[PDB]
Amino acid sequence: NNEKNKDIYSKIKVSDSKPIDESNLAIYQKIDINKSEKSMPLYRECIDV
RNA sequence: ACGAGAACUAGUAAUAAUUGUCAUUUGCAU
Repeated sequence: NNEKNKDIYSKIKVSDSKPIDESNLAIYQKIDINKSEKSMPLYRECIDV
C-alpha cells in the first residue's frame, strides 16, 4: 500500500539484461480481447514464447 | 684693502637566502 516504496526504490537495484539473439524475435498483432474479439490495425514485435 | 683666500660628506658594496596554492570530499537520489 505504498509504504514509502519510493524510498526503497533506491535500495533495490536491477541490472539490465544480457542480449537477446534474434531467433527469439517475432511479430504479433494487437488483439482487443472482449466478448467479441477485435484487431488493432498495427502490430508489435515481441519476444517468442 | 671683508679672520680672508684655496676645498665634490666623497669611495666600496642590494632586498638577498630556503620555502608546491596544497590535503580529503560519487554529477548524486525516478
